[PDB]
Amino acid sequence: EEGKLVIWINGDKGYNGLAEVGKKFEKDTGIKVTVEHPDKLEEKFPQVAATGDGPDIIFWAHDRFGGYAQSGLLAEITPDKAFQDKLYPFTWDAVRYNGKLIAYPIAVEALSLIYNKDLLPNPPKTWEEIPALDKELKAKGKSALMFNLQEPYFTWPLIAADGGYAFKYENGKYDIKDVGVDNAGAKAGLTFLVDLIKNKHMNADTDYSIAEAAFNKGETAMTINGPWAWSNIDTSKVNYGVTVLPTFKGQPSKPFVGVLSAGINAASPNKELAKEFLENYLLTDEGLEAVNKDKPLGAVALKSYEEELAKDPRIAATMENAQKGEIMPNIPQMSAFWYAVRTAVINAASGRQTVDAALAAAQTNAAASRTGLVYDQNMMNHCNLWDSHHPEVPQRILRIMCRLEELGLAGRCLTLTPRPATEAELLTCHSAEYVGHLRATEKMKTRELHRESSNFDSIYICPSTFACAQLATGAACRLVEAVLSGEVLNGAAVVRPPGHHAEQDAACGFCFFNSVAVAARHAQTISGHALRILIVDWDVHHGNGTQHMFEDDPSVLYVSLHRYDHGTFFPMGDEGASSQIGRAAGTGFTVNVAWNGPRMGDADYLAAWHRLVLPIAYEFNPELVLVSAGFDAARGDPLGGCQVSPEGYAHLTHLLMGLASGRIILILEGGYNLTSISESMAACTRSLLGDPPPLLTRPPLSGALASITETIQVHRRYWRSLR
Ligand SMILES: OC[C@H]1O[C@H](O[C@H]2[C@H](O)[C@@H](O)[C@@H](O)O[C@@H]2CO)[C@H](O)[C@@H](O)[C@@H]1O
Ligand SMILES: CC(/C=C/C(=O)NO)=C\[C@@H](C)C(=O)c1ccc(N(C)C)cc1
Ligand SMILES: [K+]
Ligand SMILES: [K+]
Ligand SMILES: [Zn+2]
Repeated sequence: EEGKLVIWINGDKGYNGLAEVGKKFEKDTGIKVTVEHPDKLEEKFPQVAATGDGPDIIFWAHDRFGGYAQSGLLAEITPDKAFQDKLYPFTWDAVRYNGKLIAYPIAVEALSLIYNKDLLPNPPKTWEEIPALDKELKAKGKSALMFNLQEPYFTWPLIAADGGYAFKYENGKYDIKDVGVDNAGAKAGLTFLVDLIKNKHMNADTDYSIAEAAFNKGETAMTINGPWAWSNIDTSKVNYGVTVLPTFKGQPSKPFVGVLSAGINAASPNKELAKEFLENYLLTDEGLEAVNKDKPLGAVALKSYEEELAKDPRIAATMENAQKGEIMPNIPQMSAFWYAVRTAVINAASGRQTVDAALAAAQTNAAASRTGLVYDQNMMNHCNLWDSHHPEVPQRILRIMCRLEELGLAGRCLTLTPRPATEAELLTCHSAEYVGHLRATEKMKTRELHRESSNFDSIYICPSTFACAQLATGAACRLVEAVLSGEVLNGAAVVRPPGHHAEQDAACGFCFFNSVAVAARHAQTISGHALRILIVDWDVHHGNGTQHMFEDDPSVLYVSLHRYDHGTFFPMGDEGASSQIGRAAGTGFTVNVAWNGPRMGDADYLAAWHRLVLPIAYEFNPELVLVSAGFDAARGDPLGGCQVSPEGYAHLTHLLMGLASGRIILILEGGYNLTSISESMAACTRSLLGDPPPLLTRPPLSGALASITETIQVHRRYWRSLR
């Protein structure tokens, strides 16, 4: 930490060549330089940098660096004017933010039309030729064009062709409120891309690895990639040329030009050493050549070595595309921009969403991603007719919303309008028999309802009970549709009655329709395949209904922490035991952390999060996160006997946001202390809105730690993150 020097750089670059520079630096001064390449490190770095941890030196394109600087995660760079002249002036401007410098420039990288020179000696200079050109090749069992579709960076040069742009630039300023994502040029651009996939030319499944292996095996005429790719293309038995990007509507393609940059972490005590390595060991003709021999950097920022590299007709072709395109903005809103376009492209190019709809949703979130709120006051109609002392009261959801408005959190959200669940939605998790039974209760009276209520375990029914349960589930499904279509990033569904106890053909524990489960299955239908879903049930009671509903499903990872009391705590079974790991092909996808005894608190739940939940969750890698967010495990709750603070819930929430690219949906379950649940829900909503987690306090209970490790033992043979 003070005697070392660790550096991060993306896996597509030449990290091995950088290690060699770290070896010729370790030998010179004695300091060991370790270079690792984490996945999704542009997301990983701002996580650790905030909480003091992280690498000494960060490597990435300049577009992300302004976000890091706005959070004060980067150290200010102070090079003398002598070294300043050593690079091109336009590269320094890319890493200049709010006056200060915040990174060392390394190389300029722009996309190019790499193409096979054998199967296709003449590269089409227009995008419009490609479908016809694919016809002539698809007969010979060969494709025409394949490139990465899972990242918006690769399809952007086509979107920007006819007039699409991110944020408008005038003078020195970027107008956050001026976005050209849903304008004609951008729409015409993506429309043409989707049509390629519409007509069986390109496949939507195509990613970086698939597309590279296709071109390298000589079964794809053209591809789109950066200088870094060239190295792998050489070893390949493929003769390749690099030229200008094809035109769209007679317009030159405009790729988003990026600059490979190196920043110093603010928490690094090794700053001076950081300055020494980057300036006098990396940014030299010798150092830059070491990396470039591994993977081509492109057009480097260093004047001396650039003159040598500029003889390359490929680098010249890289400069041609870069000049026709535009240099990426460094403003801290780029992260929200790239996520919007990523969602829009994936959605539209699949068939789920349309060009008009997808771009319209992205247009609204280029500046910042929104958080959705969904709630209906009519859900208060469901009430107990013979017992006013029952804890599941209509005041539960009102007190929450009323508190969200007091703190002004509700206004900072994008309030979604709910709707009843369609018959199809409910039939995915509940039988038509049980649904009909429950709808029949609508026209019963208090006497008939009493006998009807005694048919189930811990249930009260009133004439409104069907409309409310139908609304709670339908509301959560609306939230699903919102997140999965780029309307929001994450959201909260303040609803009642609860649902995680509801079985397929039976009501139980104040539940009728399992809203979380229906939402899970619903999410998989609108995507059209078995989407990977994570369900975290941090309610103080075990969600027996949810577990049984996905007991054999390996596409839905269900995690639950709850009072067990040796099978005595409600719902009273052994179904919530730690040894219950699901069955069949879903074995290992049912995780039960079972508490023995009361007073489980913050330190207890945080222990489980770091030792079990997060490792398993990350290995599972969900594409959507649903939370049975009951707050009866909270402090001051009359039923749960636990002491989790609102500050604690905020941390648990904020920690789960690193999953599924931040796609989370908190759906309310239990919680019966009006002040405790409204406070906890507010603290959670704060975390969802990007607000920083508060400070905390109180060692882990021993019996809790016993409980935790007890269930990792049973799961250690099904999860490598537990080994
Ligand atoms: O796809 C969005 C992505 O675009 C850019 O990332 C590039 C990067 O610049 C290249 O060096 C290489 O790693 O390909 C990446 C895309 O796969 C932006 O730099 C990045 O912020 C953004 O997420
Ligand atoms: C069903 C349940 C938990 C539900 C939940 O929160 N699921 O998530 C708790 C039951 C066992 C309970 O303890 C109880 C206590 C008092 C009471 N009245 C004073 C009316 C009614 C019920
Ligand atoms: K639970
Ligand atoms: K499961
Ligand atoms: Zn509960």
